[PDB]
Amino acid sequence: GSHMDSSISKQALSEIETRHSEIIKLENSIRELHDMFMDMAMLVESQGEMIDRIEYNVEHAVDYVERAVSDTKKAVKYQSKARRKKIMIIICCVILGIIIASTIGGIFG
Repeated sequence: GSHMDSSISKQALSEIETRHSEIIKLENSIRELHDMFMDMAMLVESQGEMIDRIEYNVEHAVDYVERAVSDTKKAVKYQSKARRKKIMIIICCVILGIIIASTIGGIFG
């Protein structure tokens, strides 16, 4: 609810405005990924040797995290499958706390 006005409460106001940006994102994503396709082709072939190291970087996280998620969660789960989704749930959730620092970092804002 807001009804006209709502200056400061723009966030919640513009929030729904994501329904109009959805299309924009898809469209711009086609013209973007399309071109970039050739760009990423550069580091993929030549600098691929370096960019690769980005992959193996995963095994690292899962290495420590595995022992972290087991402690943080206090230890209470079933199957090691979690370690899979946890990457998107926990390791990602941690970022949320950092993202805020971004807007305030001066980079975005």
